[PDB]
Amino acid sequence: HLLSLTRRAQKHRLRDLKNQVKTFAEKEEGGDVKSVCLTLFLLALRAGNEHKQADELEAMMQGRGFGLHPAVCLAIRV
DNA sequence: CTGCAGGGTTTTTGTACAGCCAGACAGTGGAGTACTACCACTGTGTAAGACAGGCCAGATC
Repeated sequence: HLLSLTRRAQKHRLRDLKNQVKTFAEKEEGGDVKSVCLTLFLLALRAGNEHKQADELEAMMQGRGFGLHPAVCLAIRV
């Protein structure tokens, strides 16, 4: 039941998946694992995501937050 | 049918080579950090009813 096992079982559960992903990256996008695996979530979730899919996906390195400028906080408070 | 027992199945759980990045450690000098205490003072308490005395007005002989 895929809830809490460690790395070295999912390893061979998805060896073929990651080999195919690397093959596709080498064929079409050069082989950048990060850019492929970050975008994999977009369409797989977006078939049926509520709205939080987009938030947690844009929660990437960009943005970012550290928090709002103190002026915006002051405006919220007053 | 039950019970246990060699081994199978596939799957885990971990140790194994071996190279290498990410963040903690020490420190510093002090800053600005961030979190606490101290200080007087607030709000929600919120209306009729019982009893004693004085007196007056209407009924009676």
